[PDB]
Parts: sequence; structure tokens; C-alpha cells
Amino acid sequence: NPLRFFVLTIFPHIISCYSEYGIVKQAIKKGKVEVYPIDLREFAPKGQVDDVPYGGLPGMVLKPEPIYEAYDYVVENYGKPFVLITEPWGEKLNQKLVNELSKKERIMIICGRYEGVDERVKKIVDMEISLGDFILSGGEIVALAVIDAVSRVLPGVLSEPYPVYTRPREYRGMKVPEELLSGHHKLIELWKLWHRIENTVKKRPDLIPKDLTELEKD
Amino acid sequence: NPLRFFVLTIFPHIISCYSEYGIVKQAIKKGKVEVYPIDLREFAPKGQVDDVPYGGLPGMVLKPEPIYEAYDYVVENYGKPFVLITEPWGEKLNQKLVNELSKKERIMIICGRYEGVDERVKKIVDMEISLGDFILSGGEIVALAVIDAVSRVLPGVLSEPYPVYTRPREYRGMKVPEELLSGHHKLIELWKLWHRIENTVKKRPDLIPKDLTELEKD
Repeated sequence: NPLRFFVLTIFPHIISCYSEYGIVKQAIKKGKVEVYPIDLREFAPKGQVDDVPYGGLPGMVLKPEPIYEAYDYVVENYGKPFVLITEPWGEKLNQKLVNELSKKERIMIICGRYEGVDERVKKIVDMEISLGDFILSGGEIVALAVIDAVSRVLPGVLSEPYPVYTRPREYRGMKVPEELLSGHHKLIELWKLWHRIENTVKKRPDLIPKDLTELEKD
Repeated sequence: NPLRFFVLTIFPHIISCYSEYGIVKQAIKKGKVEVYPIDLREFAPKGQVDDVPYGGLPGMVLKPEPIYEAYDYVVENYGKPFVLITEPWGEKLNQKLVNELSKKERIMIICGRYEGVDERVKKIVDMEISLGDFILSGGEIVALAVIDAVSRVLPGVLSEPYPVYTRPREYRGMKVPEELLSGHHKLIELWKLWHRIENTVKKRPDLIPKDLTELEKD
């Protein structure tokens, strides 16, 4: 009962492709996760997987039938999945959800597109990724982010997981902080850098620009 | 002619695979954007992209040389890029940025990995995608989101930019709200469901689950 992911999308290759590298690929290779891209079009008549919405709107919406059909196919061939939906405007998860999800066994991620998914689908939706603050054209990227975040918090995948520096001791004249270089007589000093700088970057995510509008209304 | 992206990554194919579909492909098709995946490995001087960090930390950090070399190449062959970095733990952008970025000509996105990027890279970084509340194993997914978001608000790409329903009028016994259904005698009534339901799903991102441990914390 390795964690199985079932991603519903009109672009399955994007999912296959992301699973061939990094931690997702490591997770799969170690039998800790499986990722199944389900092509919505294989559950639809003339690939018409979207249609003109009602009440006159400028675009198209994903139909109920192919999504329900693909749901059934998954419940039948694998167990009943925990159904997650990523809409074109929804991308605001946190470590909480990731952890929660990491404890599951079967996950179906519906990748929203266009003007969204027909509400009748919500009847089999368990969770919806809340609005984020920017717009994508589809849910794939969020699905991958989910798959990514979850995969790396699974036991057996990740071995053992302030500014950081690496080998090149001096490059283009830029030199690593001598603190970080010696350090038995730095055990506590290296821990100085650690803090003396680990907080500066925490209250400084990005300057001043919008900081004058947010702070200025608190 | 044509907003150009340069994506520094050790997983080029992830980027090339996302560009073959959706809005990014359309933008590329129409000549509104170009996406150049830049393989970090092909720019590693002594063939080494990552190395052990100083101050003794559990892992590896991306080295400066290959990123600086890649940057240099971009500058010589295409023009100096506005440099953006997405770190393994950084995913909180907004429609604000997306728009600002769409007005640019050259963007290079340095995809983070491991324990991060040697700080010395920061000297040529213009903007940093702030922390986001969840952790990814790399910046690829954030890079793609950025490419996606920007591409869709470009002029010439998208043909002219509450619950939704589509053409199956009745399915599995589930029927579309009649009320959205006819309507001259609904030109205001369709605007009722529009609102009467447009607020429920806005103050109800989720449910009761985190509200008790966060709404009461403040």
C-alpha cells in the first residue's frame, strides 16, 4: 500500500515527465510513491472534455462525465481515492496539508482548467486547494507541487533532510565567511553566524515596495 | 518580438516538457515567448554542480561557478537578464509580480536545489521569490508557475481576457440550477445565484479544521 497518486489532466505527459527526475523519481524508485497520470481525453467522446458553460460566459468549462468516468475507473481499478482538486486560480497549500496527505494511501488530483470544473463534480471532491493570489492556466503545476511536497516528507525517500556556502573557498574574488571555515574553536561561533544572520533574512523576505502599503494599514 | 526566459536548472527536460502544452506552447507558437532551459551541468567548469557546504551542514548546496558561467553566457548571447531565483522553500508570488514581469524582455530564473544556492550568487540576483509555507525539493515548479502566469497575461496569447456548470443539463440525476437556465427573465436572477453563492465559497475556503487553531490564535 505504497502512496499512489492519480492525476486527472488533459496533459498526462507533463506529469510523467516531472516524475522522472529528482525526489519524485527517487520516491518511485524506492517504492514509496506511485504516480498515475490519467488522461481525461481517454474518458471522453470526441475529446470534447470541455464545453460552453451556461448563463453565458466567455470560455469553456470541464464537463462532469469524463471526470466522473475517470473517478469510477480509479475506484474500480485501485481503491477509493481521497479526491483533491486544483483549480486554475488555487495554489495556497502549507506543510500542514502536505503532512496530512503524506499519511494517506490513495490520492486523486483533478487538474482544473479553463473557467473551472462543473460543480456537480464537487460531490466527489474531498478537498479543494484554496485560492492563491495569482493565476495559472491549469492545475497541473499545483498537482506537481503537491506530489513533490508529499513525496519528500515520506519516510524512506529523504535520507536525512540563514545563508549557505560551498566548496569554492574564493570565487570571482568573493570569499566564504572565514567563520564557516575553521571551527572546533567555532562550534559556538559557527552558531553565531547561524543566528546573527538567520533572522535578518526572515524579517526581510523582499524589501520595502509593498511593505509600505501592508505595514501601513496594519 | 518576444519575451525570453532562461531557466537555470539541473533538470532541463522538466522545463522543455512543460513548454510543449497549454498556454506556454501557444505563446511560443505565436512568437510571444521563448523559453530556454539552460542545463547547469553543461556549464560546470570542473564538471561539478553541487558540493558540500561549510560550517558542517547535512547535504549539498549549488555551487557558484556554473550559475555565474550560465549567467555570463546569457549576457553575451542574448542580453543581460532580470535575474529571478526560486529557492526550494520559496513560492509566494502574486498577480502583481506576474504583470511587472510580463513587461520585461529577458528573465533568467535560477532554480534552487538541495540546501540552497551559494550566497555569492545573490550579487547578480535581482529578485527572490519569498518563502511560501510549504517546502519543495527544487525551484523548477516555481519557475514553471512563473512562466505560465506571465505567458497567459501577455497580449496576443489569450483571446481576450461562484459555482459553474456546463452542457450536460442533467447527469447522474444531478441537474443544473434551472435558474441559471433560461433568463431574460433571469438577466438579474442569474446575477442572484452569481452573488447569493459567490460569497459562501469565499468565506469557506475549507471548513472547521484549522480555524480553531488559527482564528483564535490572533
